[PDB]
Amino acid sequence: MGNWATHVYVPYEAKEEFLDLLDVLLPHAQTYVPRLVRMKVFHLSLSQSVVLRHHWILPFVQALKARMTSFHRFFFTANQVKIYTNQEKTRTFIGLEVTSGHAQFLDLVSEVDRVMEEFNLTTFYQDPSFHLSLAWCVGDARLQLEGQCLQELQAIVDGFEVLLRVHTEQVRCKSGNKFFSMPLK
Ligand SMILES: O=c1ccn([C@@H]2O[C@H](COP(=O)(O)O)[C@@H](O)[C@H]2O)c(=O)[nH]1
Ligand SMILES: [Cl-]
Repeated sequence: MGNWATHVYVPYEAKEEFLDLLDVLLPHAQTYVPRLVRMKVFHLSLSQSVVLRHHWILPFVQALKARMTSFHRFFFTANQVKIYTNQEKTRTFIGLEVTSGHAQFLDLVSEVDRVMEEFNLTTFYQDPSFHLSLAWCVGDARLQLEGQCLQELQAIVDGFEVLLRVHTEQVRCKSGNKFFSMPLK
């Protein structure tokens, strides 16, 4: 039956224009940290990765659908490069932090958090920072990526919509190997 890894997020469309930007940005970051790996799919988290008993997957998804489908779509900006780690500092990420639209993400998280509480699951991180992860590596590479590298990554981005005005259209829940989609209003 089992308990399934469950995660709620906004998917981010990997358009050619965005992937072409990564074609310039990520090799530059790899001159500092070659073992960075490009993300294959792109998302902005709305929940922690939690564990949910199997028989509650479908009811959890339906609860999310009910809430999300009355939530209005919005625009956001994600053009600020940031280095961050996972909680245990065994992985490092290069991401794009949301500026404009952060408050609307907080409102989405409020709704997701209520579903988490309904199913006795962990609510979102205190002091959250919404971001689109672009690449990751094992270990804590903050010392190598922050400073000169980060300034040059920011310069590449500043030199490039795609990032300025992204429209949220859907919310998705991954549970184990299952992916459940829903439209915003
Ligand atoms: O507000 C946040 C957002 C993300 N993370 C960390 O950043 C990792 C990568 O985030 P994501 O881009 O997968 O959401 C997460 O798994 C989590 O460890 C936080 O600590 N706080
Ligand atoms: Cl390396």
